Amino acid sequence: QIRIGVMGCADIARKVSRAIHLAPNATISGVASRSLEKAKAFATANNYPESTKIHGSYESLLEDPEIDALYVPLPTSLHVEWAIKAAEKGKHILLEKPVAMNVTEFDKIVDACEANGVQIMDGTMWVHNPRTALLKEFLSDSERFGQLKTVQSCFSFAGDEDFLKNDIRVKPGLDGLGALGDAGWYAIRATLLANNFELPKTVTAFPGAVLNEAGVILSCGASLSWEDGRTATIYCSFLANLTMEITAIGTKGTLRVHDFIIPYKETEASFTTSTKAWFNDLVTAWVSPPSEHTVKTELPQEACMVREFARLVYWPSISRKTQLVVDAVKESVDKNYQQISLS
Amino acid sequence: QIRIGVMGCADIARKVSRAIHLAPNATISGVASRSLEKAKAFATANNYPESTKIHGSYESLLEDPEIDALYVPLPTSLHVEWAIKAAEKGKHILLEKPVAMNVTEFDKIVDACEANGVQIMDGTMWVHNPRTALLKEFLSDSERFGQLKTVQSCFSFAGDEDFLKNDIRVKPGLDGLGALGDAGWYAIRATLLANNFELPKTVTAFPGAVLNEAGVILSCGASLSWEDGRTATIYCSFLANLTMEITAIGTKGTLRVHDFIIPYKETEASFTTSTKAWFNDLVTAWVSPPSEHTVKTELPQEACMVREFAIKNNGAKPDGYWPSISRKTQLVVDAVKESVDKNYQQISLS
Repeated sequence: QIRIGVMGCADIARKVSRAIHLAPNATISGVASRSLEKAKAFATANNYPESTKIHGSYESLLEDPEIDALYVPLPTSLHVEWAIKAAEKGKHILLEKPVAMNVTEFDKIVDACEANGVQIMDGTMWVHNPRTALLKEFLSDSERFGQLKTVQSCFSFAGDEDFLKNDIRVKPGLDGLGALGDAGWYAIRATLLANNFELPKTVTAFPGAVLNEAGVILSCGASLSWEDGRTATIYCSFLANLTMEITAIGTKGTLRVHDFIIPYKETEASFTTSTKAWFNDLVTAWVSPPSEHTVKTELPQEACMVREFARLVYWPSISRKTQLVVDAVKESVDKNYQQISLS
Repeated sequence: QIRIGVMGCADIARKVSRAIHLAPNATISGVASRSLEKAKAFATANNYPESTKIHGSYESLLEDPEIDALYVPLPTSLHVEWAIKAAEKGKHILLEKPVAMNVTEFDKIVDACEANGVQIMDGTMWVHNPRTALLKEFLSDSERFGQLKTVQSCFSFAGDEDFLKNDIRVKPGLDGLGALGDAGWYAIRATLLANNFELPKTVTAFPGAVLNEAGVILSCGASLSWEDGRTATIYCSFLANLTMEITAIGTKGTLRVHDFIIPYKETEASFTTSTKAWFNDLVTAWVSPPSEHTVKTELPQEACMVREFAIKNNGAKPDGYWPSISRKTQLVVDAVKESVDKNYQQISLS
């Protein structure tokens, strides 16, 4: 129903087209590129239907009156410009993250979407997976889980040579936020979902960050304490083996997710669970060890995501919440690991 | 054959007592206490052998010529005084962690032990567990793991109101290091262990440390750096649901164990491994999810510990790895608090 236009021939557009496709309330209507030559080839391999119009410019697609909404798979650097130009043309945006090089730029995109009354949603997929429902709640049980104390979050894949050298996520002019923007983002996001999505008191980075010659981050972490007994940590890197964990330590429960970003199988999703856990009298063993739940996801998360993009006309809000923490962490790295209080 | 005495009828002494005679190269030969009545009750309660000489005093047990070594589950603060005296009476030492209120006091204890040739060791039993040999085995292979980067570790649990108010761990005297010495201790060991026993360059406690009204730590954390990529984190809390684990990750490997301090079952031990993991072309699934391993451990780790601790027959000197794997861990434990009460300074371990 909602005519979707893919602005940018990004490799990750191969997965989202599926989302769009599988979303019973959405269809892939338009798609552009710097050269319709590439858009034609992308549309071919990607099994794009025939009615799908092929454009050889971004301006073309933005002025395409038949565009109800857009998915923007462009490098972090083309958001502040192409996002404002998308809304001004009355088109709703599904913006890939990191949303922008800073909250300042994001707000400009938010306001612009507001002035034009359009719906904007970042590209963080996992928060739409069903598992994220029965767990966002698992942490809302003041008994089975209790009062949140701290929450850890990690993520780091292993950028081979070609990646560390050519991928756009190491280029200061393209996806200049590096590991932070591409990976830290997720950790930061979970660190918010565990806390009901409330900005933390302050934010402090750990020393020992790794930036390439151009100064792009390759690895770094940080603690974000709500100063009221709550703290947390994230961790991202382009130099370590694939790992995706969420550690949440509550007063009465403990939650753990070995995946969370892209599950093992798009069909099912699982997470840990533990409450009133203790040892027997002689501390010779655990009396009741943590259990692992599970939920069926008949529709992939990117699918469930796009099937939710239909917001006729929070999302732009929680995006700014993580984008913000994103900057705090980045500001801290260079502002001599200072604590970045968030108002 | 190795006669061991127990100074201080602490509750943790019950578990170690079972470890002592599951030996079979060690036995219970003696037990002491500030009170003979409390020691008389302890010996019989825990089914000690008639042969065990029940001691109604510390000094009395040390001056006992028929006691080869001692297990000292004494409060932290009593260590530097009573451990030393023990070394001075020719008594080897199995000292409970955290070994002391600081490394200076611990150096003395160690130099006292050297001076008498006896062996000293701490109560960190999880390293004697067979699994740990395979954990280090994995972290050692540079092909299925590679160079180390992170190995975060934490330990917490929910202490009842009775604990939070009367346990020796909340007091600033006996075990005055709080959750750091009781819990942070391990997490630090697990990191040092992952980092081939190499201390970090510097230490920087995290913000939001919760100290009581007496300045004793109830929960806290921090990060460590080596100026490579090797960065880790430890977390400890006396007021947060039970949770323990090690999460190490390298260029090619990832290690995971969620019961590294107290195995679910003493019978076996499991650890998960992941080598060069990735996604299918379209990233709709992992090409291969982590691997769960399981090791047989017919002999529980604490007993494996006492078994190793248990020179006097061949003329060998004391093993320096232990007092050294004890000074390193006890050297950093006092690096954290050194930052939690020093304006969050990046303690320079130089």
